[PDB]
Amino acid sequence: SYQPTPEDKFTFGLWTVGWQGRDPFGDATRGALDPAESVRRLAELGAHGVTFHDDDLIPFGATDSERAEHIKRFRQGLDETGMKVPMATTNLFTHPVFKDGGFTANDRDVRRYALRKTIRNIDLAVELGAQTYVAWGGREGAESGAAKDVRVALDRMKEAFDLLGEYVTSQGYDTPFAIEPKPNEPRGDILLPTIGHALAFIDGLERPELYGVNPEVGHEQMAGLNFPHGIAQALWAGKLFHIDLNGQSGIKYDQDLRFGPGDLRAAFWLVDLLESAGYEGPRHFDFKPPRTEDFDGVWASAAGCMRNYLILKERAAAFRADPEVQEALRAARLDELAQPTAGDGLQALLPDRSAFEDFDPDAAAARGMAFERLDQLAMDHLLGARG
Amino acid sequence: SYQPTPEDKFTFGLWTVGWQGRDPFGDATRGALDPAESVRRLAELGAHGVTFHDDDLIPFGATDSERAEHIKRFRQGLDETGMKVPMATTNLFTHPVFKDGGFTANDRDVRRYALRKTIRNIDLAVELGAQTYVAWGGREGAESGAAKDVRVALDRMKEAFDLLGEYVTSQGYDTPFAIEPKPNEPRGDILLPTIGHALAFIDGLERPELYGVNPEVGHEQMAGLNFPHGIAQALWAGKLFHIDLNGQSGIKYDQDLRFGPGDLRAAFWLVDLLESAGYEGPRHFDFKPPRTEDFDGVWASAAGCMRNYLILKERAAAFRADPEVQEALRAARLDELAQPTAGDGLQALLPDRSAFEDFDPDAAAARGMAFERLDQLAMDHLLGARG
Amino acid sequence: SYQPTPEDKFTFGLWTVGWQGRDPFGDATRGALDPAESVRRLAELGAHGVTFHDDDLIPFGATDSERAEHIKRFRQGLDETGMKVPMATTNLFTHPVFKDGGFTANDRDVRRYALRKTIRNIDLAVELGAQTYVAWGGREGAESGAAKDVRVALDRMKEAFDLLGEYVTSQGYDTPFAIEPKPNEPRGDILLPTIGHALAFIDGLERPELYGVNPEVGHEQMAGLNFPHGIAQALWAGKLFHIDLNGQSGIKYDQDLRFGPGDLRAAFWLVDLLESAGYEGPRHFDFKPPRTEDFDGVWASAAGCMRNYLILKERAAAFRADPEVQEALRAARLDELAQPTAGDGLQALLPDRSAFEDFDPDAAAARGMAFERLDQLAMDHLLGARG
Amino acid sequence: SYQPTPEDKFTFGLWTVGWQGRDPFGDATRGALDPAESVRRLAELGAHGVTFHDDDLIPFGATDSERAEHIKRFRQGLDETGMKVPMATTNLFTHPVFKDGGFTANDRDVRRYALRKTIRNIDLAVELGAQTYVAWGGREGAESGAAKDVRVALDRMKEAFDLLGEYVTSQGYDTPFAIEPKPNEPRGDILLPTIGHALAFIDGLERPELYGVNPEVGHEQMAGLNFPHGIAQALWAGKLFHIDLNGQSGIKYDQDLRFGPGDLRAAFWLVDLLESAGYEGPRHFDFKPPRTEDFDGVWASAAGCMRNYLILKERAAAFRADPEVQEALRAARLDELAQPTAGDGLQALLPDRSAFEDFDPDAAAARGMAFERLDQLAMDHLLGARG
Ligand SMILES: [Co+2]
Ligand SMILES: [Co+2]
Ligand SMILES: [Co+2]
Ligand SMILES: [Co+2]
Ligand SMILES: [Co+2]
Ligand SMILES: [Co+2]
Ligand SMILES: [Co+2]
Ligand SMILES: [Co+2]
Repeated sequence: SYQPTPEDKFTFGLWTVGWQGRDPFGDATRGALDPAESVRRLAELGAHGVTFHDDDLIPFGATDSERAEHIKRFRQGLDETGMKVPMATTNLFTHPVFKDGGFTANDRDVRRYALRKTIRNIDLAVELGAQTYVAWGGREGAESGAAKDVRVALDRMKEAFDLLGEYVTSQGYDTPFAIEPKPNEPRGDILLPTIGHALAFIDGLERPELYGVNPEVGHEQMAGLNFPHGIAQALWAGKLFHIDLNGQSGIKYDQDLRFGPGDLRAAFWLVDLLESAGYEGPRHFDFKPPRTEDFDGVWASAAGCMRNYLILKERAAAFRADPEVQEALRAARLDELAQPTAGDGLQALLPDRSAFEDFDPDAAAARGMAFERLDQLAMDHLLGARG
Repeated sequence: SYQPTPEDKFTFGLWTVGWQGRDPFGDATRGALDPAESVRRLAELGAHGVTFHDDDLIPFGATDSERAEHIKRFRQGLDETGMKVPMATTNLFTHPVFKDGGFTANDRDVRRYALRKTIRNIDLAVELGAQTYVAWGGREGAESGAAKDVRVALDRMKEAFDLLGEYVTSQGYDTPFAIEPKPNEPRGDILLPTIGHALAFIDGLERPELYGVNPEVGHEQMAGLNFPHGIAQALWAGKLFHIDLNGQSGIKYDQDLRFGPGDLRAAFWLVDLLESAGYEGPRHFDFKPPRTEDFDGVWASAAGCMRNYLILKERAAAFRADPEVQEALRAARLDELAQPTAGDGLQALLPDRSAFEDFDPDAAAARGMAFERLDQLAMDHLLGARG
Repeated sequence: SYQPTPEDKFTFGLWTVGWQGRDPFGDATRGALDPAESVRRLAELGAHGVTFHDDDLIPFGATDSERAEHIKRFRQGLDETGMKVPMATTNLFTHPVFKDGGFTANDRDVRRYALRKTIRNIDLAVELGAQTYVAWGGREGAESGAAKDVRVALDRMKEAFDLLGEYVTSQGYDTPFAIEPKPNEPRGDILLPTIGHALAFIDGLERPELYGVNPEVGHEQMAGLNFPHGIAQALWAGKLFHIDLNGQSGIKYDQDLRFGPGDLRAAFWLVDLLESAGYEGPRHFDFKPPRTEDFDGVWASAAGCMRNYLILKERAAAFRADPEVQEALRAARLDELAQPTAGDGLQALLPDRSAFEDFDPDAAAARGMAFERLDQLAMDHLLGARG
Repeated sequence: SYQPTPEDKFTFGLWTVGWQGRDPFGDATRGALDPAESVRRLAELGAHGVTFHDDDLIPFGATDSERAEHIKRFRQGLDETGMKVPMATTNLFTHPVFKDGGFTANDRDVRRYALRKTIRNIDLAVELGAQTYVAWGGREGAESGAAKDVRVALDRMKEAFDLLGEYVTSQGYDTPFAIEPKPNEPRGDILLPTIGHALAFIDGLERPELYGVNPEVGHEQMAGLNFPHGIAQALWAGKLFHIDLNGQSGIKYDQDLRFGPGDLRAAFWLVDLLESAGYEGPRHFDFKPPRTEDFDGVWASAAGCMRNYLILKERAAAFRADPEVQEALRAARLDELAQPTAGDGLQALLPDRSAFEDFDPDAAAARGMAFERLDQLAMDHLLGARG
């Protein structure tokens, strides 16, 4: 069977299994979960660690006294289970004050508060051992054109991230930032909507090396993009610092279904890619047990996330190890794709008559790519109608 | 009225007004247009210049003799009308040989041919005065997961663009490259699917300064993204080298409707942005007169592209010049957005009790953003129910 | 200018201007509004009437005593302002008990309760003068495949609507039902996702004459469909009993922008259709003032809804009245469209050699449709760059 | 293993395996296939029959002499292989004459010709044994608002279908019509865009019993709708006369991938539904072997279509037969869903205090739906990590 263990690196945010089920058209269907209780239950399921927004662990507005009490109970559970906290993040979207954003809110005082609220949680994150600090600008964006001058908001966004970079370096912390893109929801359009936009923005920061991305399966799919393709680019750039796994059934509201659900073939290609590329970070599940579920359903959903990754991991491996597939990859020229186009150089290429003057485009065009046979072998492997 | 003149910088590709109407489910509805004839007619309409793919001007496979004949007739028309050729591009998608791509085709010999075919047209482009060379990788991508290893294809894509950069510099040409993103069609998923992905990729090239983007209205909208937002980021990065204007009615096949059609409010915000940011490049129309049209319809469609830009330009200007709007912008705090969040610095911000310890989130949250009044003033201006 | 008066038939639901701003990722940004106060403010704005879900007016679970108190205060305000209540609906989506639906919940006791809760509000609706009773099954549907057997769910949906038909007829009420379609959100997929699905379902009810549709601009656009076309099919079938007006910027979460926002050209084509078809029912606005707004913004947004309808109404009338457009419609053969294809009969059509044997498809194909010139005239009229 | 035999009812259209690969941006990648050869190769693969558009079999404009020759060769191949022709359709989209539609073209003579061309192929279809005649109005619709008055277009659509109904009945043919919906492409918006719209339209025809739908997997997904749910509504109405199977990767151009590709979980839920509902018609594959493929790839892709249906059929049966799943269905109350809500009647429901007055919504709300465990079982069965 497929039983997860801490070595598998499966992590969960407190807000995932802890989601009470409030949606835009309805009230909570489940009671609140004590963070300490979630930690112990996730440990029992084979999880590696947990993540949290400051506000999931400490109630907004809690006194320094209550704050210490909450952190103590959480640390107690971490200590008893040996659970890790690989990532932490700030909630800059729930309180009404962040209605127009945090780092790019038109109001300057709100932008200052947002940075302060973030810096306070970075200190806690480091104390708990987090190696990555995520930033999801859920409120950075707009519903109307003139409400937000995007060039100046990008100036404010760069300013905020640069200030965080200075803070972290001045303090000597060993923690990196990962930007989590999302195209829309709750704002009509959110700034840095996809992996590409986030990656481009990072290269304009003062210390680009401190920032990467934390893409989420469902978010890129909300723009109808290919997640494995985007992950490949992030990997090619050396910026996949963390990753959120879940499922999404197409272009609509952010569903956060458990991993495996939604686009199954995309899940398969994603796992094949992560494992083949040797990604070593956490396999974080940012999902929401549907509100139709009670607590037993919550834990079944969480268990399902990990199980599916394990089954997909086995199928991906079987796929790549099969000699019939290696033969099909050669037939489709995946090996030729790895050869430099012009290792001989520009001047040699220009003088090469076989590259143009004597090239026969019709003969070359006649060669079938053999992509369908390869894809069907992949399907067979996924459905276990073969390895 | 709104009569265009060469000063307005409106350009058209030969393939736009020249599109014969062949679509995936039907035959051509119009006869072919001689390039020379298009140039003269567009000049009569007030166009500034024209653009072309090598294959629009010279038939694929034409001998050196026929090639010179075709270029001569075209140059004659340019000379007689004073029309400019600001941009040129290569067709690496029509011939069957490019069925799996040009720069990233699995077959190495095809990749070499693709580079050679491109370099040949760069020479011609420069000769005709083009300042920008566009690259739309319509065939770079895949329909199935294993058919294309994306990390290695990005290696091949980087190799191709680097080789082009070396060519251009070795020759001393004063021409820049602009990558045109598209999410899908004709491939299931195309590499560098959006403005952001293209922008991120560029920063990994050997000479990033030589490359920018040529975004197209309809393409970003195919991913359901906000075009004006994406243009702002490209502008903030200093990479908007050229731009394709057209219309698209949502997430579906690439329609290439005339500019103005499709998302009208987005057209308004795009024009407001281009004009306010002071973009000085061509206003290129990459559109397709619907196949229901005869030649009179073709020219009416082309004229409509320019007219709409002119009307929108006037409304945008009226909008920004209105004192009631300037008042509404102040009410929405667009002025505060331009102020640095922490011009006083990190240390001052950390010691600032009004930024956190004494900040009142409820009072600040109570402040309405006044975004709806502003947006309605914008609507009034667009519909001319005011300036 | 464009001032609304009760004759314009603009209505608003209490939940529109009263939306407190709680979204899936954030707390309420505005305090609650007393139904009585909303009625008085909407009257001042020129609205014709209001609509309500039972739970907007009477708190869920309130005693018969408290219920009467709430109803009394509401009626006092209606009486003092002369405001009408043309439509009412039931909230079968907010309380956790409806997590799997009302009429199609798997649990039989919940389905029974849903019917009883509905019937109680139908009595109230009739008492207040409502002519249409709306049903939006926002919770009817599923997130996973086996959770719902759709054929049997449709049996339960038919049963519920048939029971309602029986009740209404037994009581002798003069009230009709209108189904409001929506493709998804809050459920992964919602049953009767579009206007077409609802129209088809209705013809399988016992008394089809009692039911119609209450389409919503933004809902059909969530499926990327053409709203005006859908409204035309509902008009053609004689089933447009009511309509919800708002705005949507593409395929994503239900935005409920004020009317005019989102797809502006669609809004124009819709107004053109409603006015030319002579739709006499309410122009109901089911929208939500963005949570970035305070109360002044709420009222500004609501006023905007009516203003935009009025401006669009003027431009559509101007467009249709223009002699140049009438000439353009004839050129595009809109008049030939109205002539029966075979008024002469099947037998005559079969014997007609000009319809096949002697028909020249190439000559006929040569005729341009002249659709672009016509659409540009439509654009000129919308932008007021003509009448 | 999973070998198909004629008993499986798999059929293919001549235009599927015969698609030459011409797409909007590229020339044909494969040479044409002789209909006779396709029939023989499909027979060897285990197909049950073939379908055709009139123009696939007989070249547009061919003389009566050439026509008979083409038909003769086709019939020879059918006779020799025992291959059936269950469905036939008319091509009313390729020739320029149909640029504005066939049945709803603005030009009256084109509408007449469209009907005559259809009637001629209906005679041929019946002669060859077809039981269903499909109609895909791919050209019925528009790119702009005033180009088509949708109410009158629907009048023309009804008129055409009614005329066809009259013809079929007058001739005493035993053939039924099936409308194939599609939301867009090649037209900006196509009339009767979804299954629901087509179902509703049918009930307004003179003889509704003669018409049903021929839904296509990829078409409904182009609107982001749930195909299995749509198929359930068509089954519930008794209108699933035929079905097109293929794959689609989201909202974008019509991909026509081989069945199994695209949304795999949907493909499983669809097979589960077709097999459990006892659909007895053809399993028709309307797909296109990617243009990257040569002829070996074409046949591999076609074989894949059937293989995937067979594997999915096995897993769906295994899922339903599993005792653990039957227990899970009972836990989720799928059985309660089948019990009438009010078998006791309206009057009894009204008098029932347990249905309202004494109902406890909080207790009932507390019951978990147990949908996640059930869906995970479904996943385990699909992946073969269980039966
Ligand atoms: Co999410
Ligand atoms: Co996430
Ligand atoms: Co385009
Ligand atoms: Co373009
Ligand atoms: Co809505
Ligand atoms: Co509504
Ligand atoms: Co198709
Ligand atoms: Co089909």
